[PDB]
Amino acid sequence: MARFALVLHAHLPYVRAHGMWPFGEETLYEAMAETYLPLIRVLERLRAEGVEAPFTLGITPILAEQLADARIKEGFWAYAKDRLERAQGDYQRYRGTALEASARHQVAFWELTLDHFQRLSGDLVAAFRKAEEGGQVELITSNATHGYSPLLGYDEALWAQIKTGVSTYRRHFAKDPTGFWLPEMAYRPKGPWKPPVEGPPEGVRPGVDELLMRAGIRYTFVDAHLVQGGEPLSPVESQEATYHVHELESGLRVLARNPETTLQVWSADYGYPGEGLYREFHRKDPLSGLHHWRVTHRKADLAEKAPYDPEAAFAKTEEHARHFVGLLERLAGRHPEGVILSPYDAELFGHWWYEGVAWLEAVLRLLAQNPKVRPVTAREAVQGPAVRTALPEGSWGRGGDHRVWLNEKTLDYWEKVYRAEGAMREAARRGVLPEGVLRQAMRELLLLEASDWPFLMETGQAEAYARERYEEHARAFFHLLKGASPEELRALEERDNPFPEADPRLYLF
Repeated sequence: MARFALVLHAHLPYVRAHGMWPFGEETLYEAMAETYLPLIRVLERLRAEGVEAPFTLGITPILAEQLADARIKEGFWAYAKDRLERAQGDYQRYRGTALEASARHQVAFWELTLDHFQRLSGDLVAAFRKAEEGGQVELITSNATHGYSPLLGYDEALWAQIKTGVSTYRRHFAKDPTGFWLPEMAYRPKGPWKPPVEGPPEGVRPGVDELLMRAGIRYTFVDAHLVQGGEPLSPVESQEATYHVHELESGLRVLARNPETTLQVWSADYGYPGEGLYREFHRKDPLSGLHHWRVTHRKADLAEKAPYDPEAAFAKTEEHARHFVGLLERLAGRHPEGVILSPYDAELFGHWWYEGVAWLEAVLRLLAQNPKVRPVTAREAVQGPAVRTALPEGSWGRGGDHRVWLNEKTLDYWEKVYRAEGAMREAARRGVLPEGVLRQAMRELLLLEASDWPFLMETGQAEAYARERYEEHARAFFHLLKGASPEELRALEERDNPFPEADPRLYLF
């Protein structure tokens, strides 16, 4: 019986109080409305209808901290209300036109969004907790602020990232996490280590999995090429190694990403999202900002996008659900006792691929009654026979290594990260600065360590923004240690408020 472990990793860097658009609080509001709330509704249905098709969901600590924030909750409420009004306005403008059906859908969507958000008391974290409680999903944690594990300069800093993540998970769910999502699936085994830039001490460092083990984590995930060598997914076939559960020397277990299921969904040439009926991500209404057009054709110009047909688009998800399950059955036939790990960035479903969440639900419903492929949580997925394996260093990023986050444009970044991590450690040992100052400084360090900054600069999704973002957290960090006034500290505490119980002791041992 082949095991299918669907793993969704929900994440977004800290945008609370740092602007709204392009990349700001609105980015978080969109995800809540298009990905998280719809996902919660799927979970509620499956529980209500007794459908047994569990999967795994990761919510990075920094994301959960924002979702549970009063300002974000109120901000989302205003966002949704405003969107509903924009939808109602579009329905009157487009009534009787080719965009009517799409306009009606928008109204219905936002009405449901406001009503659902209101019925959950605007607390998404609580709903996910409820779903896990029902057994419909397993929740896993990650690095506090999604720091790039392999490159953090100090073991105590990586420890702080990991431990703060476990603590946040406990705080929000009143349970301990056994599963852990490695940001960018970036891994580094035990062994000699030399800093990429000046700062950190060069010497033997424990493997990332060793710290995870010490933190109570029992399993994580890595990209396919870490267990089967060869080319990364930057055609990459799935060797038998990728279908086995792997146990490291530390005792930690790892599953490897299945290439086929990843490409079948993400591919720009044949991924499901490219289907012509699906809603076009890149075309927004000049006046309302809403999406009323469909992909139509992958090559098609924006001006050539045809009107969006909501009904036809969502109906199409059933077809792709069957197709996907067909692929799972072939993979299963090839490895009847293997484990198929299909890990994705959660925002892919709902935000990038609008109909993607309905697709997920369709897939789970089909898998609940599938004799060849059994949907399981990560914990169940890692049980049974395992291959003793040693993992080389790498990630699931372009090139299968660290080039995306470590490069020409990000040298200054890691430079400041290393300096800051060392200072944090020292400040923690000295213990002379006020408790509050140490906690906020720690917060600034964590925010600075977000891999999202170097990522957004290399990709070009928001280079100037990301650059200013890390420079400011760095600036705030050293200013706090060098000496800031009580009111300057409070302004930073209010602006950057994640981790109310951040523990500076973590930088010691």
